[PDB]
Amino acid sequence: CIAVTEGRKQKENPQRIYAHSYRVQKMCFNI
Amino acid sequence: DHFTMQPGVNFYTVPNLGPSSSSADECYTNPSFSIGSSIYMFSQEIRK
Amino acid sequence: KGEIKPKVSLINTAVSVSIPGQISNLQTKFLQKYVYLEESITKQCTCDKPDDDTTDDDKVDTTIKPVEYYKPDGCNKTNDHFTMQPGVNFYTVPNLGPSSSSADECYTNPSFSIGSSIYMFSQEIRKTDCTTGEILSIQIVLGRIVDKGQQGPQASPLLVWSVPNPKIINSCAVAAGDETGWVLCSVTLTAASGEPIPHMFDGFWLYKFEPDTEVVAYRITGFAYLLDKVYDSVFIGKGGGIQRGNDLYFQMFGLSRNRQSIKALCEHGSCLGTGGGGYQVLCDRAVMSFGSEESLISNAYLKVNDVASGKPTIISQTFPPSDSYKGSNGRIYTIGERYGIYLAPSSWNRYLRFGLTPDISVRSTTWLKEKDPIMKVLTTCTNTDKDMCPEICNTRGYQDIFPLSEDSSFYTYIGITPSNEGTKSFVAVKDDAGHVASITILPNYYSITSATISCFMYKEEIWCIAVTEGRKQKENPQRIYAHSYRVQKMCFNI
Amino acid sequence: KGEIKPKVSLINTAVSVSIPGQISNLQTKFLQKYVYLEESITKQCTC
Ligand SMILES: *[C@@H]1O[C@H](CO)[C@@H](O)[C@H](O)[C@H]1NC(C)=O
Ligand code: NA
Ligand code: NA
Ligand code: NA
Repeated sequence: CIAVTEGRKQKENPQRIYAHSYRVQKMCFNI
Repeated sequence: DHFTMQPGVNFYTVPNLGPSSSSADECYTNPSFSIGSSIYMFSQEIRK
Repeated sequence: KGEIKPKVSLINTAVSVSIPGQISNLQTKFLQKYVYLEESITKQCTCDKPDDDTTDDDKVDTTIKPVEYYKPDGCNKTNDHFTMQPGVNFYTVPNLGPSSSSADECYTNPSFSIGSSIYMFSQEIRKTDCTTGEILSIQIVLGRIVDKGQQGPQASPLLVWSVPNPKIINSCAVAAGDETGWVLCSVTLTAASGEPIPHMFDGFWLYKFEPDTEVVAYRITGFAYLLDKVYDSVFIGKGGGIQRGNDLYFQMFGLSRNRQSIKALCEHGSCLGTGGGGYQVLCDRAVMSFGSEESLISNAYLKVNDVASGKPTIISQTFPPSDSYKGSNGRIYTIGERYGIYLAPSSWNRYLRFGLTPDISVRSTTWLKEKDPIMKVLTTCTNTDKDMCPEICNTRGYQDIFPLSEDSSFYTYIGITPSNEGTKSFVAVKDDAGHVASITILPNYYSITSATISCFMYKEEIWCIAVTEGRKQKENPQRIYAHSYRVQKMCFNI
Repeated sequence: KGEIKPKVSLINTAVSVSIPGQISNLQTKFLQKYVYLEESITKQCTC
């Protein structure tokens, strides 16, 4: 999955747009 | 059995999705992002 | 302007950075699989990344990372000596910055800095003579260190820029942080005719460079800076500077006016000769400029505050004459959680001047007791190396060191020795016990006059790149060259 | 002639020289490793 966000890296920086990627994993727990 | 899906541990970066600028009086706002079969569309507004 | 240029920049970035990284990753995986196959073959036949998490996830390129000092683990239990020694080879690092074949032009005063994954480079082009020649241009390069198919690391320039109004600039330097480069330049007072008044002070200029963006210029003058002493002229140390947090740190030197008593630092070993207190008088006069006690040449820490806000300000701290010799070019280093300063030799002491401070303060700086790098070129001084006799002389040269340990007990440097024709140069590593491991370098080249070293982590080892200035042949004009070497650890047992 | 031309020259150098050398070095290393693998197979799984 890819996520697009707004934000500022530093407190006094102007707003910008960033993008990051992550993986969703199947799991099978046993209780 | 409990079938579950969980988020992965790393949050990688995707550099250069769209062009940016170093000006300090411009704000990039209101992105619109969509992914198709093989292509992606991205939209942004610059406001002063 | 709208279509061709951004796409050309994208093509340059993709062919110079991305594809080499992809191929290097493929090769690394191939070798790993081969090793695994060999191990399985030997074993069977008869007769996921939490450490990389929050570490390399935010990095665009993972070729290099900041240095991580070697540890004596394993070496310790048997009586043993743990030592670091230089690699045998000194590979070229071609096209670090653009060059020219003009014979009237000299490339001088290089400034080199390495960030997290980017590098910043600066050079001056002066007509005719290197020292007192008109500044034709000042060129800045921002790039990345990448792994091509060659043995050593390589450099890929990403942005080349020319400083506006080069004539009115006294001197300046560069610093590198993650995805960011900074250039601090000092200007002089120009008035009346357009020709600048040499060796004056009129403020600073600060330039910020980021990848695939436009350079940002800030003017620091008037009430935006507060130096602790009245400086007639201000120069920025060619070594460079560093960024910590929202603040930058540089070294400066220049003419400063004072009215107090002067007792210049006088450390030397059994000079004898005349003596009788005349050495103290010579030491006091050396730091003076043109004899008058009013004006001295002073060294100073320089601090730039709130760079992210958009209104940077500058403060400074001046070294007293009792704790220093005459001002010269310097460099600021971050070692571990503490910082260091290297001061080049100008005047009679020609030993190495390195100091360690935890908070970048004048009153909390302690100097190393090591003499290993001794400048023997570009000096008019006549005192012997064994004992440094106070004398009035000028030395113009730059050879810095890179600490390889938290307390700077290990370090690497480059030594240059004058000869009948040109100079002879070697690269050396200095350990705790007092031993030097040396390898001669650049045999073909005629002469080398300076060297600056910066080290990093590359392929699970410490690699260093040295930027020197010199002449390949006797009649060629002076140019600047970059080469790479590795530092390898050893556990010798006696 | 201030920006575009040097970048074009750099791209030409990158595509004509560096990348072919990297790919050739990869192939050379791969062939050497295959030779070593065959030698070790013959030496060890001979039985
Ligand atoms: C300790 O050093 C001595 C010589 O100084 C050497 O002969 C001896 O082998 C060393 N100890 C070991 C077990 O390495
Ligand atoms: Na394999
Ligand atoms: Na193989
Ligand atoms: Na193979």
